[PDB]
Amino acid sequence: TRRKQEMKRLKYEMEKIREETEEVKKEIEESKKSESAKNLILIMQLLINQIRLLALQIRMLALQL
Amino acid sequence: MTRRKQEMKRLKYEMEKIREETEEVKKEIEESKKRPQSESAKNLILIMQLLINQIRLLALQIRMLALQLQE
Amino acid sequence: HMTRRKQEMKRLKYEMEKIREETEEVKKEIEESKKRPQSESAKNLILIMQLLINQIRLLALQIRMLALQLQE
Amino acid sequence: QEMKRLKYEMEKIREETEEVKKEIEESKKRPQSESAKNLILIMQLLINQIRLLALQIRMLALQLQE
Amino acid sequence: TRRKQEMKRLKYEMEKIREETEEVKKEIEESKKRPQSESAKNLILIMQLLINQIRLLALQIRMLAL
Repeated sequence: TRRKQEMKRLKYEMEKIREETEEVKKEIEESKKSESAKNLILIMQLLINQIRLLALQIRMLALQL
Repeated sequence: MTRRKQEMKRLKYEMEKIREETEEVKKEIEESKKRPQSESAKNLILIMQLLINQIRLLALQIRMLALQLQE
Repeated sequence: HMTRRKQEMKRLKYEMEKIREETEEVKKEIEESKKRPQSESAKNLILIMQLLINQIRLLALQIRMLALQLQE
Repeated sequence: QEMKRLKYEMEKIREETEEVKKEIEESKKRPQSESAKNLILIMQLLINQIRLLALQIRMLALQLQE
Repeated sequence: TRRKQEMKRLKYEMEKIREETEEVKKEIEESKKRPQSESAKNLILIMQLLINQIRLLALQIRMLAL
């Protein structure tokens, strides 16, 4: 019983993180109104993609649960 | 049986402690962003936001495995 | 259950296959940037990017594995 | 065979990251620019990640073992 | 059968990844051979952390395979 309740809450926080990640993307998007800035934003886009995969992973793990 | 669960409980605390330290830094980062910063410091803060978000995902992932090992 | 899990699994792998393609385009932009001449700092940025890309790939592999651990 | 290699390779990683952690603390003992401190934060966040991946590995080991 | 073709891709896929990180590692060592600003030294320490993270993921994959 406790496995399902803990699991449900876990997936919930994840979504909130993803949504918190989208606010950053908006700032990244809006912030794109020089080489350093461009290189940094790419890194930020790379980090965000990584966050995307981390979330998919948790979903894959949940499937097994 | 119990030893297997014990190590799983110890490792869970090592995460929880890490989650704490990370959440505190987030607060300090939030306090840095209100006080306007340099154009470079801004991007560095935004990157820190993402890395923090990854830490938290990774903490969720450790709770996931711990469930699966529970059963 | 069986058909919903599969689809949810399929969309996970599918949506994953898009993120990998996105990272590849950035890899080509950076490698053109890697060719052009840039300061020591910018070069190190490029290097840092290349590491990020490589460790995206390993997360992708991890998902592919989990999928197969689910499929089999 | 695989376990020891995995553990040995991991325990080895714990050392190479400690080599990085020492430099940070030595850095922090030296006077820095504001820009530096932001990087030191990033390296601290990065190390936190490494700490967590390491705990995941033990979790995975815990499972497969039994 | 198909899962076997996937392992073929996955084993190769990795070692291609392991070669590229080595390529970055080669640039870090040659980087360190020249005088470096305080910032770029912190950059290097960062990418060394990233390389470590790559090591850990590969182990997870290996352990997920076992």
